[PDB]
Amino acid sequence: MDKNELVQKAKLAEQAERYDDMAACMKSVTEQGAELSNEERNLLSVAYKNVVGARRSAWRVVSSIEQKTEGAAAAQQMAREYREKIETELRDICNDVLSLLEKFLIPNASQAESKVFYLKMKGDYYRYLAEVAAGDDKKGIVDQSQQAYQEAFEISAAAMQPTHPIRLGLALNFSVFYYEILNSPEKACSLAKTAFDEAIAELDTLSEESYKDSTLIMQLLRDNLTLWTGGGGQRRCSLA
Amino acid sequence: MDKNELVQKAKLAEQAERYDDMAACMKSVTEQGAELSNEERNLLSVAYKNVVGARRSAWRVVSSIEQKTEGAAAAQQMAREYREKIETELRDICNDVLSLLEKFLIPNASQAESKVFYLKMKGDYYRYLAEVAAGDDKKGIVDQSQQAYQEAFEISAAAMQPTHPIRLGLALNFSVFYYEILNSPEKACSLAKTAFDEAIAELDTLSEESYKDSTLIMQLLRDNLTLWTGGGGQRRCSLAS
Repeated sequence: MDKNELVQKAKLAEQAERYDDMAACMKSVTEQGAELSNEERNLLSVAYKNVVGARRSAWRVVSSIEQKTEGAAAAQQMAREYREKIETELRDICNDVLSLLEKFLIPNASQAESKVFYLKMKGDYYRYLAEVAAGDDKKGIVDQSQQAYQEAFEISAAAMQPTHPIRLGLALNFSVFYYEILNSPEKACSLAKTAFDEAIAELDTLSEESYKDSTLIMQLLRDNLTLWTGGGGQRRCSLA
Repeated sequence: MDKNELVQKAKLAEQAERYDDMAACMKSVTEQGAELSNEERNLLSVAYKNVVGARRSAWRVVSSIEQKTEGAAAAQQMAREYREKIETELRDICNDVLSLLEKFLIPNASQAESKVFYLKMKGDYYRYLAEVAAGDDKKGIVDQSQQAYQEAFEISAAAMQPTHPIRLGLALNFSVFYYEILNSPEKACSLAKTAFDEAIAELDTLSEESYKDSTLIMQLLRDNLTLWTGGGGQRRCSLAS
């Protein structure tokens, strides 16, 4: 009922790996209308990442079974209808988060850091709707994702150092969006490479608080770059 | 809706890792009242293992937090009430399985193999109720677990070879019951060691079909035995240590 009780209940849930409970608690906290702390916004984000993630995983498994069925009309319709059921759940979860973002989180965000966090998150949840959208719907959904990420990118680039984990994490997810939603390998690689290179150039700007997150996201950016540029498998390096 | 459809739905759910769906489908199959195939009984078992397992995990985490807060009345009540909520879910899942076992699976089992499987499973689900039972009902719950395992043990010892994976898996779980529920490490070790040694003495009774299952369960029995009798040695063994 009280904000701190709901937060303590959310952290309990998180320990128990009961992400529905964790999400329901943090949704209630968000709905009380006060600006979330860093800790609370992280709890919300982790909870819904897990809730939506379970459906995304399931969706890819069942979608793949649907396709790798030629010849069984009955088997294929069953896979199809289960995919559609999972898709409905996925859409409902995304719409819950996107509505929290629109009504509470984005309007109340008093700092550039938190505005970027939430705009990134809006980009993410429209990207998840984009992963399962067809047809005319899809282009509208894709455009919402891109505009959210783009606004995040611009605020971030003006307010935040290149090693800031939120700026780096935005670059990672926006690059993935270019690669797999807009089907642009070269734009995805330019975005990820630029973010990696700018951060490498200023590792003294790291603090103790965020260096682990920043360097971890940097590694993920470079991994994607390797995957997308067909790199790797060269002869091992000794010092050249 | 048809049995084969429900089974195909269960396998889909399994692939999606949607164990509630998988369990719902296999519960419906069980309720049609015909004897389950080996495949169907495995699907049922895997589904409910996952459904109950999520609560078991959660229950141990939250129960531990409840104890490791001897100070904080507010924190205590919240952990306690959350433990209780998880416990209620756990009990309802156990009661669902135990009812299917009592009403359909045990009575219809026409082979010793399947009778042992289900009596073991009844042993297991009463054991999971025993893990969370406090006070006056606990002794009754513990005794139901033990009688189920014991009847399984006797049928198994009469009808199945010592290398049969179901006989081995029963010995594994019944030894755990002795160790953890009856706090009887000596009996738990004796049961596990006997089952291991009896299988070693009749390795010709392995079939090509399930030797991989048998030898893996043998390894698990000996791992428990090592854990319970105070860990691995220092000092690597060469031949004739």
